[PDB]
Amino acid sequence: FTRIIKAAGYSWKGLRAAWINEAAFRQEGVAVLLAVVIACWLDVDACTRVLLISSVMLVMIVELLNSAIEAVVDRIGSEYHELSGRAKDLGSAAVLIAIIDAVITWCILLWSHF
Amino acid sequence: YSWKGLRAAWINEAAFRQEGVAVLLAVVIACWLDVDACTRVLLISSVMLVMIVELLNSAIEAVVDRIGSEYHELSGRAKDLGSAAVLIAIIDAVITWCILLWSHF
Amino acid sequence: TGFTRIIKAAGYSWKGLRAAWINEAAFRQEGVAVLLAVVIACWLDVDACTRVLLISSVMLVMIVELLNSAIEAVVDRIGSEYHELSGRAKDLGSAAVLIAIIDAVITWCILLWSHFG
Ligand SMILES: CCCCCCCC/C=C\CCCCCCCC(=O)OC[C@H](O)CO
Ligand SMILES: CCCCCCCC/C=C\CCCCCCCC(=O)OC[C@H](O)CO
Ligand SMILES: CCCCCCCC/C=C\CCCCCCCC(=O)OC[C@H](O)CO
Ligand SMILES: CCCCCCCC/C=C\CCCCCCCC(=O)OC[C@H](O)CO
Ligand SMILES: CCCCCCCC/C=C\CCCCCCCC(=O)OC[C@H](O)CO
Ligand SMILES: CCCCCCCC/C=C\CCCCCCCC(=O)OC[C@H](O)CO
Ligand code: NA
Repeated sequence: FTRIIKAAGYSWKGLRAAWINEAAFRQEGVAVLLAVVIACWLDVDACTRVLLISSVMLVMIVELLNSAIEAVVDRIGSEYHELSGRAKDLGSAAVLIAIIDAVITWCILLWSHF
Repeated sequence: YSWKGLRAAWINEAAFRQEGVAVLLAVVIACWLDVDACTRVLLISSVMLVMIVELLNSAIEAVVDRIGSEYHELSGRAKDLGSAAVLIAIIDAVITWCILLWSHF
Repeated sequence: TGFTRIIKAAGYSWKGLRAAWINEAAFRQEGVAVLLAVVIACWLDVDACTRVLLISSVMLVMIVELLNSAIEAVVDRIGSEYHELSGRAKDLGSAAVLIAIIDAVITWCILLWSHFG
């Protein structure tokens, strides 16, 4: 059980860090709470309820990997002094597809539901 | 940041072009089928996930490259692991389509 | 396009999985929890929309942990060149893996508790 607390600390440290620093993460964190509430207050099925919640949760997972990747690029920024931003672009592409995915999910599921 | 990356993947990555095609295909096929929403959503978003992961694998490979590639076993490990992540995504999407359709028939 | 290449990429990927399993212990443990979970998903009498969600939620945990593992491998590569690491990137990666797990836990709960009365 010793490693699990070390890891969860890391995870929490990572999360607390994203929240202070990334404005978009604060927005997505907000989106998860609503997604939860809206999904729970609406009379829908579980398969719908999971997907309304899970699609949005995926946005967060991806903004979190993107933020990790951006953090690496920046460590190199300080030493190389090279501007190539190819990685940060690709990470942002990933986050966009994640968001689109959630939008589609929500449209399709709510459009069915209503 | 966002749009610049996708045009980059399409021009440079063949697999991304292949998955990007699969994404609209999946969408068309998903809408063409008479299924419920949970079904339709899962058909699309599974293929979409493959694309999302492929993009992250692509970012990572790009960072590996920005550092001089030289020779190192932590560079290759990264590209390989990232390469594996895309595979589980593809495997996942493949299973998904099976389960939904074997059922559908 | 060049389709001969698909086996080459598939090599790399397999190399990557073997890599994760040998080196990352957390990959082994979650993989155990995940493989167990997947198997249970196949034996449960649920609908297809339910079954897919049970499997894929858990599979994402694997997919996310694998990207974290790629990420950390890059941090380790920088570690050789530079001296001080913030740990900030590796932390975010650990966060991503957690949110993945929580999602799978939430999925499974919501789907089982709902579906089972
Ligand atoms: C129906 C059942 C619903 C179950 C519930 C679903 C929960 C969603 C999962 C994760 C949320 C992650 C939130 C991330 C918060 C990061 C920490 C943070 O913001 O810290 C504040 C900071 O310390 C100020 O100084
Ligand atoms: C009354 C009609 C029925 C209710 C209809 C919805 C009403 C509230 C809208 C959205 C909730 C949040 C989920 C929206 C899905 C996409 C979320 C997303 O991807 O967010 C990206 C992120 O916030 C970028 O910073
Ligand atoms: C119940 C039903 C069970 C169904 C079981 C299905 C098993 C076979 C699955 C997929 C085929 C193999 C696809 C191999 C693709 C490898 C290419 C790859 O991973 O490319 C990533 C690359 O690194 C670029 O970023
Ligand atoms: C349409 C419904 C499909 C549902 C089932 C599939 C779901 C995954 C989606 C696309 C796989 C795309 C595969 C592209 C080729 C393998 C991946 C790759 O990276 O290949 C590199 C190679 O060099 C390239 O030729
Ligand atoms: C009605 C109540 C139902 C309750 C249902 C609860 C269980 C949910 C199942 C799987 C989630 C986790 C699957 C993905 C793997 C996570 C990895 C993990 O948990 O690792 C622990 C670690 O290995 C320890 O040493
Ligand atoms: C029916 C399914 C069969 C299998 C049953 C398995 C049950 C596991 C459930 C919950 C564990 C949740 C534990 C979450 C611990 C924190 C994870 C974390 O922080 O992971 C980050 C780390 O860096 C990663 O490498
Ligand atoms: Na690649």
